[PDB]
Amino acid sequence: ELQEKLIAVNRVSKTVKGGRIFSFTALTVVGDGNGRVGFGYGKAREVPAAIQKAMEKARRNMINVALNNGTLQHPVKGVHTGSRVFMQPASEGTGIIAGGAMRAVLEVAGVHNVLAKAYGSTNPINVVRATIDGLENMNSPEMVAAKRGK
RNA sequence: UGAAGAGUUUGAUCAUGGCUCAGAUUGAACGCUGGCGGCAGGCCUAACACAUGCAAGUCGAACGGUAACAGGAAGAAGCUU
Repeated sequence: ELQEKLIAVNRVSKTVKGGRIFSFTALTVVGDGNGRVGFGYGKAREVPAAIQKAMEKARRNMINVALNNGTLQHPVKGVHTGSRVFMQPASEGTGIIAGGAMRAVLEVAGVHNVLAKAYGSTNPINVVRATIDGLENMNSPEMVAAKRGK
């Protein structure tokens, strides 16, 4: 019962010698509703073939996000070249008021109380890369309680 | 419970990024309308000018007496006895 979505695309088609060339790309996210989120890229000679190749890569493992219960307990750094980025939990009761530019990557797991819109860049790639590569850097309750105990 | 951007300069992209944002809401105002109360507003643009009505009068119980009327009494009469 995994959930499977696009986010972004290119027009990617230029002049040459010689006439014009074109391509078909995709940036997609997948997840599993108990807490697991992931992401994958692709390309083809054709539209859905690129989406296919992209989602097939997105189906890889999916990071179990530290949720307790409907949303998550630390601002884990999504570190990139300035995105910064962080998200902010809301008090488990009001919705996913996140940036529609990157909301996908948390609605594929049904994370119901997290907000923050597109902080330092007007580009959905900038934040969607920044997040998954910094979500792997999360800590469990039992890990923050070893870090401040044993 | 505090936080969904996005049509262009491209011939395709990531940063620099004036602005329209999907209406903030005034001692705010206007056009073409006429089911409706209510709270509250009374000429910002020439502190320029003008009909007309008037913007503290009560009072004598406060020094010398006193005005039309409501009352009385004389003197004069009207015939109203």
